[PDB]
Amino acid sequence: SLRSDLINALYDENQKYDVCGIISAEGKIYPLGSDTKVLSTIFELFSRPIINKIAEKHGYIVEEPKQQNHYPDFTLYKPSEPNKKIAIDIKTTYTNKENEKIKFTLGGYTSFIRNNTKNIVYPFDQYIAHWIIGYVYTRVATRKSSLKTYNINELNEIPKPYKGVKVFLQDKWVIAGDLAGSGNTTNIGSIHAHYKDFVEGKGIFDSEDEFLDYWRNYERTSQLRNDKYNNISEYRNWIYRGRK
Amino acid sequence: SLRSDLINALYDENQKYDVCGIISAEGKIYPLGSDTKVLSTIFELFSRPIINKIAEKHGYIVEEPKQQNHYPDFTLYKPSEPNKKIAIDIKTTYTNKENEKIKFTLGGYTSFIRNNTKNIVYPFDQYIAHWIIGYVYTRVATRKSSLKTYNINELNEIPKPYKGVKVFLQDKWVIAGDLAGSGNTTNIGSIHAHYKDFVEGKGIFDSEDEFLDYWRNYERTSQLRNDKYNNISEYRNWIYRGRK
Repeated sequence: SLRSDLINALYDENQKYDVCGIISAEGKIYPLGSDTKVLSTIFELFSRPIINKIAEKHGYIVEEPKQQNHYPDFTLYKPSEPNKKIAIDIKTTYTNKENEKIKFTLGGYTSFIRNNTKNIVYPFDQYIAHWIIGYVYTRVATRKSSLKTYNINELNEIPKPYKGVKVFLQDKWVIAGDLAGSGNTTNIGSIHAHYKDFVEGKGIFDSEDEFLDYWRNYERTSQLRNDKYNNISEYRNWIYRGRK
Repeated sequence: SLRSDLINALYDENQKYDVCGIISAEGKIYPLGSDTKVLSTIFELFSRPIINKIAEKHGYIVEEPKQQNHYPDFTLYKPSEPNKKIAIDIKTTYTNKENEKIKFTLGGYTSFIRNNTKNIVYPFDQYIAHWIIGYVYTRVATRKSSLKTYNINELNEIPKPYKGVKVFLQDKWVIAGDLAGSGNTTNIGSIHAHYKDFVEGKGIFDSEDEFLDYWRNYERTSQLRNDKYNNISEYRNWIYRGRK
């Protein structure tokens, strides 16, 4: 399937996203420097080509936004069947210590989840799947500035800002959580756990349906949140009480 | 001076470096693609050290947001006068044709500019200057996600995302426009001019104060309409009408 293939695509064998730095035309190697901003972009970069090969393999068409801040990262569809579209959003995170609990941001809960055509590539209803390709890496210190160039012969002498990279493929609704993320609170926070659970799929929600519901009724205001539910628990109650 | 050494160090270093890829510990080199997404992170990488070397040169302390969604990129200050700070943000854009109008985005008008202490590294009232380092690269064909791997002996074969890079250093207010940004839309867009006009500081605001007033009183419109002002003329008019 399109899924399995793509999964094998990022796993085991040969993938090793062991980047060192930026290479110049003269051949000078610039190190990455300490910063998430850089690292996630590189991951997105490694992704593109993988995604475009498993898709084409299965006759799909990959489509990337053009407009700013529009969901999702990659769109995949067969012209003949506009309603069976697929969505893929690349997510990146990092842990301080290797093996700690990771946590992501899954995008907003007040745009295309609430309004079919809001800030998304194609109407929400045309998508059947919403996958998440997550990248996890252990930060290696922060150091500082550079200006130090290296050569091909100093490859192994180059300082990497990260360690043990992991990736996974999962359904958006499966690893999503009940709390809005920090910074925005306009955006869905993921489950908070060990990488393994992502891959295992151990979630909070019962189905993609429960996911959407919780998220559509989530009161955007603190106290108002006290009104309905503040989490999967008070969400269940509210349910039992009459959706009021 | 600071401003001078700075732009001079930008001219010499941000001309020569013609980067073509990302190199790994295996010696593999993945192309870059002309995406503003990857080129801009690259431009910031390059900028870091030169900004530091020059500040240190003049006795300034350099600070970066510990938070990611914060302004500005770099905070410069002289301990001798801790209340006069300088803000430097790095901006990047591309051009499809040499000598053609370009444009940039300059951050949002809704946080610090409006409330002095939101999303900003230090209270807005402490900065005596907000500079903008602008980078313009000359865009080239977007073939395929040719993430084909190349080796060190094939650098000259590696397709570059771009051929050309100009840079300039200017005052924020001086290159600011009266409309919002592309997709972000909640962002201040710059004037829509020619590179030279950037360098020359040929904008539309009469002064820095006219610039804050315009941006502070700007109304959020899902669609223009506005019974206030949508541009410079309208705004100028509005002032003469009592700022109703």
